[PDB]
Amino acid sequence: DISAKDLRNIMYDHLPGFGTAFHQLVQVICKLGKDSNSLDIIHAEFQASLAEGDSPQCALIQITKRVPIFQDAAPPVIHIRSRGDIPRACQKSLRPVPPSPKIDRGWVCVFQLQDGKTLGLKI
Ligand SMILES: O=C(O)c1cccc(N2C(=O)C(O)=C(C(=O)c3ccc(Cl)s3)[C@@H]2c2cc(Cl)c3c(c2)OCO3)c1
Repeated sequence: DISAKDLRNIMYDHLPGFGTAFHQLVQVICKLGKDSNSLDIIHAEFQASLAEGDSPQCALIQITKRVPIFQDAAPPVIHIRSRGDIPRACQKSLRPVPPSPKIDRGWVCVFQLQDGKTLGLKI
């Protein structure tokens, strides 16, 4: 069966740039997908969206809206040392964390920094 790493690579193969907010959204989709044994339906939705003519970016957002593990779900917390550990291409997408961030509203993840700071990654 397809693994989280396989699916990450497949999705990466469709994205422009490196270390962008969409690359992180791929990471989150694969990790949450792995943890809920849903990598197959996620891959199926991804390919179906591309097949309909959607951009790969739109296909990733549609996964957050169509695959039920993401619906009304909070973004995962990812512990990191400092803001510098986040890829350069994501930096301008980092925001203060709103009261009830939701993945299907574009809040990809929340970075929990060592010194207590928290930053949400927004699309
Ligand atoms: O361990 C796994 O099975 C697995 C599956 C998919 C993705 C990942 N993740 C990584 O290996 C990894 O480095 C991940 C990552 O996105 C980042 C780490 C540091 C910065 Cl900055 S971003 C990623 C991962 C994604 C999510 Cl949603 C996580 C996570 C790691 O830990 C808790 O929530 C792990």
